[PDB]
Amino acid sequence: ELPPRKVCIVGAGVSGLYIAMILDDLKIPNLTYDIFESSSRTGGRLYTHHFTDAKHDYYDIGAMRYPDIPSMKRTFNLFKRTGMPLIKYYLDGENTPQLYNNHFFAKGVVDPYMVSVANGGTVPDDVVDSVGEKLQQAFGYYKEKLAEDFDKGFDELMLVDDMTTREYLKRGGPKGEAPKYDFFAIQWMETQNTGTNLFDQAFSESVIASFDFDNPTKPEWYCIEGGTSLLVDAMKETLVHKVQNNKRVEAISIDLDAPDDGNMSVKIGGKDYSGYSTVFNTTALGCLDRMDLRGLNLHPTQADAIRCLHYANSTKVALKFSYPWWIKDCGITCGGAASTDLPLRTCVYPSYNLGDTGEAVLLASYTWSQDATRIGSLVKDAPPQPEDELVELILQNLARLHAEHMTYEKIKEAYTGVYHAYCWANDPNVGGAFALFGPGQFSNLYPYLMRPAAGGKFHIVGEASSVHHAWIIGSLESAYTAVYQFLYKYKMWDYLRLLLERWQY
Amino acid sequence: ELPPRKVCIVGAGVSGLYIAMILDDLKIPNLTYDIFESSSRTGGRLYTHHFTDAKHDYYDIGAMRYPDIPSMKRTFNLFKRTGMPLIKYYLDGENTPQLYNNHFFAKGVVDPYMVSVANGGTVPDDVVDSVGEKLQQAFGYYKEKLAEDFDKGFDELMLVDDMTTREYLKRGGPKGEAPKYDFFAIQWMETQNTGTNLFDQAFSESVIASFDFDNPTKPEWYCIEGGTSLLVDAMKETLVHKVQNNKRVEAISIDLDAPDDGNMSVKIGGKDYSGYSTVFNTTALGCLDRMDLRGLNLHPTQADAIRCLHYANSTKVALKFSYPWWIKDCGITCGGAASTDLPLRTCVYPSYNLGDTGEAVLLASYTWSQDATRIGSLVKDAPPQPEDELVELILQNLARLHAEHMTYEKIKEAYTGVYHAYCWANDPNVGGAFALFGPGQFSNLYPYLMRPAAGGKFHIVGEASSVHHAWIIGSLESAYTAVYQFLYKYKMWDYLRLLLERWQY
Ligand SMILES: Cc1cc2nc3c(=O)[nH]c(=O)nc-3n(C[C@H](O)[C@H](O)[C@H](O)COP(=O)(O)OP(=O)(O)OC[C@H]3O[C@@H](n4cnc5c(N)ncnc54)[C@H](O)[C@@H]3O)c2cc1C
Ligand SMILES: Cc1cc2nc3c(=O)[nH]c(=O)nc-3n(C[C@H](O)[C@H](O)[C@H](O)COP(=O)(O)OP(=O)(O)OC[C@H]3O[C@@H](n4cnc5c(N)ncnc54)[C@H](O)[C@@H]3O)c2cc1C
Ligand SMILES: N[C@@H](Cc1ccc(O)cc1)C(=O)O
Ligand SMILES: N[C@@H](Cc1ccc(O)cc1)C(=O)O
Repeated sequence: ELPPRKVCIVGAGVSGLYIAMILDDLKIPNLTYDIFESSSRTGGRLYTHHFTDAKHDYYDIGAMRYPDIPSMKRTFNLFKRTGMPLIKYYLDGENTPQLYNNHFFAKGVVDPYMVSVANGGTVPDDVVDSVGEKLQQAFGYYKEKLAEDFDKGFDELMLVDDMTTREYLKRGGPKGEAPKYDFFAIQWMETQNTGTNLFDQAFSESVIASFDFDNPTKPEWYCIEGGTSLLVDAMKETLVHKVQNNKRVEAISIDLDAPDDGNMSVKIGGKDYSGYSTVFNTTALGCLDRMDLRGLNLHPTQADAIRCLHYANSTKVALKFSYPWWIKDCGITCGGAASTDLPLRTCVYPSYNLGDTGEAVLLASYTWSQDATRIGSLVKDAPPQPEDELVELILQNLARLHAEHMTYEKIKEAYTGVYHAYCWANDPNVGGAFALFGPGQFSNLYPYLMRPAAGGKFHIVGEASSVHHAWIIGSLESAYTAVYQFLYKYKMWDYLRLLLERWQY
Repeated sequence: ELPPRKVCIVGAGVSGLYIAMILDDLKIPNLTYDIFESSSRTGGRLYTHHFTDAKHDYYDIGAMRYPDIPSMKRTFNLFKRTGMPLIKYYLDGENTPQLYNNHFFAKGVVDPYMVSVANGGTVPDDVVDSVGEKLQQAFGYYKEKLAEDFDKGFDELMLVDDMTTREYLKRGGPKGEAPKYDFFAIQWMETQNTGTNLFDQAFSESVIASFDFDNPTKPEWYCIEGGTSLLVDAMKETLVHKVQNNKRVEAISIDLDAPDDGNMSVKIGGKDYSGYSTVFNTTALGCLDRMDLRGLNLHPTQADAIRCLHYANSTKVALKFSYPWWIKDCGITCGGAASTDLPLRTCVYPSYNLGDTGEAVLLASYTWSQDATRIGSLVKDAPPQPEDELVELILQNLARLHAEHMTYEKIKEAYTGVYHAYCWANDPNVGGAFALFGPGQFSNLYPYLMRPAAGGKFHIVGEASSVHHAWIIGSLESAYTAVYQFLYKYKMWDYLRLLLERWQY
């Protein structure tokens, strides 16, 4: 018979909720847990904002779209287990405008944006129209290996992880045997592929990004009708021990001089919570770094990983309109996204309100990196109440982006005066949007992040603690692996076998 | 004989005020200007926060310290022109603690922080105690050329501008003939030299940084007693045309069909302001990118520079204490700064309150880059009203850093309950702290940033538009050069000769 044991789950985002879900399913005798969440809200970076309780009157601030690819099977299994209402998500849609250098994209035209050397810009003529082809040449080998087997493909990709994307493109790969691109070529590739400055982060992250968004299998995409927070609701409801909100862990410790299994503790608001046999930390790493972890005696390079692994910013801005003018006036009738070099960068047309003719939400701006920091600087806790600079910027950018069909006056007139925006680097409980590692970090720092700690009783868990950054799948894989390690540590072979039987696939 | 002319100055930080100062001094017949400032406040990144009107009861949120080196002579000339009360600033002081991996630095100790491979960390033994020497070897040749002649030195440095600092250290310079360092060596150098992740930005910025902070001349440093905002006050006072605050420019244009000198205009709150013969934009580039600039017909690569040139974040946190416990109890009696891998990263002991025995301000945290974003996530426009996570974090970090003489209890007891913090990336009027360029940007994008525009009538001015990022000197040089180009364009030879006579040196 198993002795009584308690574990501690720090954070109630999807990782922490998944750990609890797995433990609840295994039903290990005399095992209990505490889940502590710093926010008044549960769900973390699963976060649907509802303007009203009307059917489609929402947008997803965090996770919103899911590609049905093999590496994400665990995510779709969670969806199935919790009865999520899935509907099609249109990554690409009809008639979505693309605007660069104040020109609209045109199929079959040489340099439609007029940015090549031939037209007075500095993008090389042989690059301006062929970003797709040239990035497929840069990323494709690795994408194919990842599709064959993600783990093996990842291990192969790590052999060039010392390079940034820019460095890879500049030098022609590891041996100089690939094409070499000049600064302006690489700049245009970045502009057409990702957020501002992100080619100066890891080549491996750009490859994995391309694998997820431009997967060789050309997958179907899905979203959750009613918002991703429906998943948080579902996971919360099954909990044998409910989330304790407004509980911010500020320290984690192990008492190595104590003989007991339950010799770990955490500190919350100056008070000790003790008796834990294992602690699963599931917070973003910036939050973890703020804790006093001296009581864990972490390897110094593991500590370095917590402080230094790079996070990217992300900002979303959603506006309500009295009618879906992008559908009715612009012929944008089935989702997709408009891309531009204007400040809003990306305008996402919702896939969940396609048949509505009344009030409708538009995800008017979705940005990463420096673009997100810049939009984020206009996003305030208490929005300007009386002129709102962000609203005016978004309306002006939307007018330019949809100029083939709309005017600023008509868009402003359709705008209801209700909007919401969110900058993830401004969230105290995350401090960024997600991990997006710098050069060398996956191959050098990440293995120390994942190093056993406190004699195998402390786990650093979450999307950053995975090879699938910025996806639910990374959070879930990280959680599963940590539960495996926990069961193994305490030699619970019956329940480890059960874990593999029920939860591996 | 000179026709009436009007110019527009966008922004009233130190660049904008300096343009006006020069124009006011040259007294060109029939020339006037408008200065439009978006904020209700004048001064921009010159910004002293006064807790009360008591003598030393302030800290500088922006610029605060000035090295007396030749390349910054124009800054000290501005100080002299305006009667600034300068006092000594102690960059290095006595008894300032350094805390890494929970160990305190001590001179002569081998691997005091226990991070060497020999002691179970991953920092190579031949690097751990010799970061200074190794970075001087990497930067030194260029620092010396910059000392001989900054312009010539810069031009030589541009020949390796394609590399990040990490890339330079990794590959052994451009030919592999310098020492090559592994990931963990470079990581430790970054940790000991700058903010988290900044070695993944331009090598040239790391060099120029080292040149300014560790100049070969071993300079005296100064600060302005009473706060840097005294300079803003003095510059405002002399203005022939006063700053117009709460005037945010949202568009800039030239009418090329009009034959007049004054064929430029700007838009503010939807209203046109016309008749300008030249427009000087002095805002941070993020603010400029948000404007509608179509009316200027900017070269596409100049537009790219505005969007893409990289900015770094910076955050400051200042606490008031009932007595200067760092002076009285820790023997830190003459300024300097404490450095640590704890979240606060750098604690700066003020140089302006050394003889005070009552209330005193401490610049408890000064951070850059990801460190600043993480502290910044706790800095709110409306500070939490009665528990503040940021305050508690700073108090706990201060206790650890000063554990040789203080306890948390004593520091908390000394804390008055009054503090202020500021994260520059969260300021709508800047959107970052300052330019800190990525690899290749100085050598490729920057020349297009500085390209003549609107037929020589539009100027992009400010610290980013200079080779001295993050210093007043960059702003002043940028302003001076733009005024030169303005006088040249309109062939005002008498006044151009006067500019050279009075303002070159
Ligand atoms: C803008 C954005 C868009 C995204 N898009 C998608 C998408 O389309 N599809 C997809 O699959 N994924 C997407 N992702 C990723 C997905 O949202 C995340 O990977 C996942 O939600 C992360 O879950 P987590 O449990 O690892 O971390 P979190 O969600 O961060 O959960 C950690 C929890 O810990 C809490 N916490 C923090 N500090 C403390 C403390 N001291 N004590 C106690 N608790 C604390 C936090 O409040 C939080 O609730 C997106 C993410 C973002 C930010
Ligand atoms: C944290 C920090 C520490 C620093 N430390 C030092 C130091 O120790 N020593 C040193 O010499 N230098 C230092 N610097 C640098 C120095 O502060 C700056 O380089 C200088 O103040 C920038 O002046 P500027 O005129 O170029 O830009 P800004 O100060 O940004 O002025 C531009 C003005 O334009 C306004 N504006 C923005 N948008 C609009 C619009 N649409 N319409 C109208 N107006 C607009 C802004 O509000 C602002 O007032 C520091 C800077 C920071 C942020
Ligand atoms: N997965 C998130 C964002 C993201 C994806 C991949 C990344 O590498 C980084 C961020 C989305 O759906 O937009
Ligand atoms: N000059 C600012 C900060 C700074 C200095 C140099 C840089 O390259 C960047 C930022 C200071 O005194 O702290």
